[PDB]
Amino acid sequence: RPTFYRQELNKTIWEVPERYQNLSPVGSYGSVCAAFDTKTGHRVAVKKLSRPFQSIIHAKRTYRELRLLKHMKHENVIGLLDVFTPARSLEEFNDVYLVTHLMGADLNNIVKCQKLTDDHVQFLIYQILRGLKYIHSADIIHRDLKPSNLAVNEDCELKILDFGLAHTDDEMTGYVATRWYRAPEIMLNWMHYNQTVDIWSVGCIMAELLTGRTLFPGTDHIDQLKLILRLVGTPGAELLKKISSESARNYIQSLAQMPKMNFANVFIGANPLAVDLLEKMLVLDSDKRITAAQALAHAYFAQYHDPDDEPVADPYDQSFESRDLLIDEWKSLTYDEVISFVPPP
Ligand SMILES: CCCC(=O)Nc1nnn(CC)n1
Ligand SMILES: [Cl-]
Ligand SMILES: [Cl-]
Ligand SMILES: [Cl-]
Ligand SMILES: [Cl-]
Ligand SMILES: [Cl-]
Ligand SMILES: [Cl-]
Ligand SMILES: [Mg+2]
Repeated sequence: RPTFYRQELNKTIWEVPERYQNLSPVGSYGSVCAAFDTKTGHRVAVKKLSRPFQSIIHAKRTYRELRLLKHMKHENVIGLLDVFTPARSLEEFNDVYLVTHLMGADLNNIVKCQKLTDDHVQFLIYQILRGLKYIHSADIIHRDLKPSNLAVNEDCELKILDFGLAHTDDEMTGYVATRWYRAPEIMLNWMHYNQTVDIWSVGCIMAELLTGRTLFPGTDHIDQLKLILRLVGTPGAELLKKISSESARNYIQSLAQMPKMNFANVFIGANPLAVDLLEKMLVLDSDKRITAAQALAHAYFAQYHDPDDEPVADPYDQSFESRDLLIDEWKSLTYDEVISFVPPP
């Protein structure tokens, strides 16, 4: 066990191992400090979880987040550098700290402040799909892909972060970026969703890098649905059968029918191979969207695709999600995962 030291920063007590130095508050879910990790030489983000065990729902969310971060080992996905508690026993266990690489710019800063060549768009979208092939191979769904959740450095290298741990109703209301990248079947709860919702988000992101503009900036759920159906067309009877709510099906049939638009006249001047890929991502029926593994072999990525360097993930057991436990049982499972952590090479 390392030696810990205590300090009060911005009305918060931080008790951390000696290896972490020069702590400086950055953000505030949890509270975050930047620090220098003397063991590895990296600048890191240290997150102290807020009330991780106050309720059954919060205790299970803490466990879910720690299990997810411990599993992710891929160049294009955020991973876990360390996790610790100052507790010496389960009986005194109360606080959890997570340590990751400190991130700087996100894709928003690049998308709004940079002139992207088509070569930049190829490389950035390739890396998102390479990380998604890995995530999806473990039967994990990200659920919240958007420019603010994508870290990018000066060399145009990209990491996916901030997995959806199950956002609220006020958060998705009105003219807000938290909803502009969501697939229509999850935005309006049309059906049980799956990993195909992430490919819809990649299409919205790719379109925005090509044009510099948000693809579907709706002022509310219904305005956003109208923008989507104007581009991709209103649904046929085949997809209508797959929507469970009769009211939702009735609402769809209240709208005048519209054909899918010509994407070369929407994305004027774009690489014809980029136009072709967008048509294969932005498909209303989620059964028919291209998958991440299939998209990596598309000719748009010919310069970067390497089928011997696009790895899949170890199996991930999520049976805990259907389990009913008490607060102290979720807390004990979390404690076991903290003490069993083994750092990366
Ligand atoms: C913080 C540690 C995250 C991690 O393990 N990243 C990583 N990148 N590629 N691999 C295996 C090839 N593993
Ligand atoms: Cl230490
Ligand atoms: Cl990482
Ligand atoms: Cl503690
Ligand atoms: Cl965003
Ligand atoms: Cl009509
Ligand atoms: Cl597992
Ligand atoms: Mg985020």
